[PDB]
Amino acid sequence: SNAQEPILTITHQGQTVSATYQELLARSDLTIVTETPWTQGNTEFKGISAQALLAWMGVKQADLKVIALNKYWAEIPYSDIEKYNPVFAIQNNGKPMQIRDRGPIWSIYPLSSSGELDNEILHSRMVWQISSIEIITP
Ligand SMILES: Nc1nc2ncc([C@H](O)[C@H](O)CO)nc2c(=O)[nH]1
Repeated sequence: SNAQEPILTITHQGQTVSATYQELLARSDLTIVTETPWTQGNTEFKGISAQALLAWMGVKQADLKVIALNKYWAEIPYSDIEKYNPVFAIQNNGKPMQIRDRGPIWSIYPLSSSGELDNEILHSRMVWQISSIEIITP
């Protein structure tokens, strides 16, 4: 693959848009440094924040339905977007993520800085190998 191949589809109001790594990196507004239940120590995760992705799509309040390559899925509620602003990470310590290393996109919450490292609800919303995001409006 390469930085210009599509890796994500976003659906909003019955319309689908595709995005490449190159595109997502150009819109990457947030780095989260955090521990996770599946990694050692602190990791730096850079990508497009949930708030930034909604702004791009022309929405302020919405939930996100996130689906992974392996079919796992989880909905990120607006309340989490407001309170935690999780990042759709495309880099792990500054480099792209191979599918075999939870890539190409992984939703990451600021567990360390929010004191939520043991919060299983937030863990369940940290979806690796993301392939699609659907914006769910009220
Ligand atoms: N793609 C993908 N992402 C995941 N993210 C988090 C967790 C955690 O185990 C959750 O706590 C499970 O609900 N599981 C998964 C998973 O299986 N698949």
